[PDB]
Amino acid sequence: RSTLVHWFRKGLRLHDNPALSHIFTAANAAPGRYFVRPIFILDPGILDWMQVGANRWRFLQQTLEDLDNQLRKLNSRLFVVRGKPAEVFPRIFKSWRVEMLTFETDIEPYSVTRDAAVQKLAKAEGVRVETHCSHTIYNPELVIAKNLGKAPITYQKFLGIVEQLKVPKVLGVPEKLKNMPTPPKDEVEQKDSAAYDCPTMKQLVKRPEELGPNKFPGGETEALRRMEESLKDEIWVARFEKPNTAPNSLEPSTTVLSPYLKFGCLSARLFNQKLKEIIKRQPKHSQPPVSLIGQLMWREFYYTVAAAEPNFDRMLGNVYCMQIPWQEHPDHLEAWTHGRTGYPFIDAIMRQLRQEGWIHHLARHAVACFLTRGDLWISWEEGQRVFEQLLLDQDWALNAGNWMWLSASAFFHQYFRVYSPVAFGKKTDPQGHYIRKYVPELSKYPAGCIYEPWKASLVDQRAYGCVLGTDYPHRIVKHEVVHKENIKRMGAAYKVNREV
Ligand SMILES: Cc1cc2nc3c(=O)[nH]c(=O)nc-3n(C[C@H](O)[C@H](O)[C@H](O)COP(=O)(O)OP(=O)(O)OC[C@H]3O[C@@H](n4cnc5c(N)ncnc54)[C@H](O)[C@@H]3O)c2cc1C
Repeated sequence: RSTLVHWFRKGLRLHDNPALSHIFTAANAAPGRYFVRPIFILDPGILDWMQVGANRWRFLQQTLEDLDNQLRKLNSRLFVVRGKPAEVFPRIFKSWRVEMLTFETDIEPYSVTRDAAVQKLAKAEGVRVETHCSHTIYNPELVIAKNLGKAPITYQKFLGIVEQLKVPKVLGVPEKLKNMPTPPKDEVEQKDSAAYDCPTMKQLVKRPEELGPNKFPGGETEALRRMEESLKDEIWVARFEKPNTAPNSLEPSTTVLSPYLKFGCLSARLFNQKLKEIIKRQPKHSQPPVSLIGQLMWREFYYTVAAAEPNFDRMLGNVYCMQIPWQEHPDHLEAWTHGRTGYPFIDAIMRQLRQEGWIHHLARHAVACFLTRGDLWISWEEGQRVFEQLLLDQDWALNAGNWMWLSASAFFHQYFRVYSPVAFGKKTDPQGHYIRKYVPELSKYPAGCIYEPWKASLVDQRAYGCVLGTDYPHRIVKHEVVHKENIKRMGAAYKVNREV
């Protein structure tokens, strides 16, 4: 008896999962010949390549538990294998007599490298590998082909390409496994009946004092519930315009499906299909780029440009990226990283990010503009790394692509438009309720100076119980001065890049 293996990496779902569906149908169309091992590998190698903060570890822990729970409802289970894929797969290919291995493809360079190796090993041991592109709606390889070998570098050109592509068929959940025995323990399972059980919170979260509020629980079950809740107001869905959603409402103004889409707890193909059904029903609706479908297409757009560029997450060697002489300023980077810049709006966003792991798109604009071209003139690569640590929805392509946009390094070139860290929040939160929540030491400042506490006299600062320089920091830079200087620096950088 030989085993069929589905390998979860992203695609942490049962629904719309061709790679997992195929394994299950095969076992049921040939009962008694096959064992089924759906596995997730806790790969120590990823940690040399990315930073993972406490909140995202908890999201993953919750996700694996949910996935295990869901697979048990199909008379299977999740097997979580600790170890490096390069060492894990030779062992299990033999110990399990693996006939077929399936998985969902991914475009990240670490994935491409790791997957090539596993495919060279699988080819040697005569294991059939079947892969499916279901993390994105469109296959970036096909978008690039249709555009004659280059990724489209504007959203509009990208949309014109993908309109002519076939939308994939969205699958349901696999059928339960008919009359399948629990596979026989292997070398590892026999010395430890739990060697493959889902990690506990304690095993994955080494810094539990860094966990914030548990607001967006991991897993497909929660993803589908949140999707269904977001889709209940069909008018809100149909008429959604991303630029008009508030970054500093106390409740999120957008769907917060991004963590679920990042891990593939939610199929983007399913979400796209559900959105299209509502749009069909609601004749007055928005269009890309600002519509909700438009948002999924931004994800597709960045996945496509990123697929063509292994250096997408760095300035050097990145075909898209303007070479800009960013400066090193460790103290300013640290103040930004910890929300101690002395601009309350910026600090509120960075504290929400650290505590909760999600901030709105335009809140990400504000802080990324401040770090890079707007104020501190620090490389977007530094911002990317902090976001990588703190965001539940950390996504190699999306983080890099939007950082390049916000820093005017690629895709966006109107660097003379600079967010103000004082004025920008006021449009949608003139009372500063968001600042009061995340910078509570300012909570007694009136609306007239809560965005600009340095405009309060010392007497009033003492009265409000928050003296600048003691209880809340002084501004680390004066926006009105530095952002004018940075516009000149950017223009110089654009000139140099144009001459090369
Ligand atoms: C500096 C910076 C870094 C970012 N890093 C990430 C990241 O690491 N991971 C991430 O998922 N998004 C990232 N984004 C994009 C965007 O801000 C988030 O996708 C969005 O805030 C998710 O919130 P939401 O799910 O409520 O989005 P909604 O507005 O409800 O959109 C639905 C989905 O569309 C996609 N989407 C929406 N906006 C964008 C966008 N601008 N680019 C790409 N896809 C988009 C996401 O999958 C999102 O879940 C970043 C943006 C900026 C400016």
